[PDB]
Amino acid sequence: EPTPLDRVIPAPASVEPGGAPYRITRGTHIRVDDSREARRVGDYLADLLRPATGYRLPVTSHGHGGIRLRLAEGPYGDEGYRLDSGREGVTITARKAAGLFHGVQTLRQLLPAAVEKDSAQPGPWLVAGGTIEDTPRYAWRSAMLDVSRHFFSVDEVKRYIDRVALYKYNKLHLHISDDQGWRLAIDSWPRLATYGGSTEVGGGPGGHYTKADYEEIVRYAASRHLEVVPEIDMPGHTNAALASYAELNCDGVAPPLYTGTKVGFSTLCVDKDVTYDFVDDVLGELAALTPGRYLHIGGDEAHSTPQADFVAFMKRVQPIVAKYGKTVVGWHQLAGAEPVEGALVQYWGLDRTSDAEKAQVAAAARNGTGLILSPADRTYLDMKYTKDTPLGLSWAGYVEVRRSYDWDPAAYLPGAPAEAVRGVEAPLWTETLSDPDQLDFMAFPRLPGVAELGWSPASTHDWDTYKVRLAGQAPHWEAMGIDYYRSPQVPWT
Repeated sequence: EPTPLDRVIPAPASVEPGGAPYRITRGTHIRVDDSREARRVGDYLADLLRPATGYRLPVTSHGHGGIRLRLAEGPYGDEGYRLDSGREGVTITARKAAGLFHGVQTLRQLLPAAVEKDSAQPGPWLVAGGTIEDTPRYAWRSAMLDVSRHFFSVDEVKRYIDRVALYKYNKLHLHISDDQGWRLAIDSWPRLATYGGSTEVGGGPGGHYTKADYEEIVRYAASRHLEVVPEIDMPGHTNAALASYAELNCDGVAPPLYTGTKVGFSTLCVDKDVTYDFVDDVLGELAALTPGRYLHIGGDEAHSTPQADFVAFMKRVQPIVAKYGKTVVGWHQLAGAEPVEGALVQYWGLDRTSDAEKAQVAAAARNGTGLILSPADRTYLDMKYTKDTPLGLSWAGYVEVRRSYDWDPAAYLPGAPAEAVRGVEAPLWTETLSDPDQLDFMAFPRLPGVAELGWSPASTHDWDTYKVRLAGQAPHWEAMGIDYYRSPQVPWT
């Protein structure tokens, strides 16, 4: 029996099951349009299927049937697709390559779990019959990775990119500086990466990306249809920079490198002009490496920080983003600091966040500031599932699988108009996480849920049926080598 057509995450916008399934066989081919955009997705698909099927699966621009990837006019937008499956073949149609790529991600979930293995497996290889028509609810569907607290290599970042690409995320937010590390070479301030990147939480060896390493991350991300959104957090969470350049400190003394896990103690010197020269330089070199539309300038503070100083810092820094041709993104503290036109704010509050803090973000939303939702008690993937989780944190409460999923972005933040909501983000902080398996353990199984909230229509939202689709992913995760938390709330087979 093929996996039912609707058993995919994100839930597709429209699923119409019917007819006989397609059978992938030794004669199956991949037919693409005659072009580069085209062959690239076809070659990606072949690379996914050839190992486990053992079939040749040539990519061509001729031949009836097989798996057809077609670019055509239709109601697909920039990211959407239609997927038709029947005895004669499977056709994925889209307007753009991203749409074809998203359709491929659906197709792999429709196939048996064994398709993800790296050597030949027995068939059969059925794709349920019918039609999926699918376009995203929100344009902002992002995953963050903190490479500051613990450092992850280029290859490890590539591996994470491959995890989030499964679920049709379209942005990768890279938290590339914090108190415990600075992870990008800045030629004008070379000690940042070399000294400020020398360690990490726990005092081990750190690391940093050369400019070439960063561009490679960006290129790989783009090949998986992820726009990279880099963050340089400021004015707070700057100890690594402050430790590298004595002159950045209000007292002229470089603090020691920090290898603990406390937050809120560090700040750039808001009243020294060298601070703005530093910010201008860093964001300039970062913008030149960033083909995407956004720079995330953070917006964490120190406990010390007077609101007046935070406001002045942000009034001066935001224009620098536009100077280099990019759009501002900031954590929701920015909502109290006059966000410039077109800035986005990322809301990380929790239920126990004060009514007044909630209303100030809502007020900004009513004034045209777009909102990215990533509540710390909903989509922070570093939050423990329960009191017994060995890694992660619990400052925002425990966050089991249902809580993470069961909400509606459009009816979430009191006071905020639904049309301000741009999408959602699932941040993975790494105070407690030092290896890729640990990232997987805390990312799965919640990561697909947040993807669903970004992509799927509200009409498909339902925990009791979602949890059955999520349990259906586990055999795939097992074949792919993805560690995960076997939540007792999910009905694993």
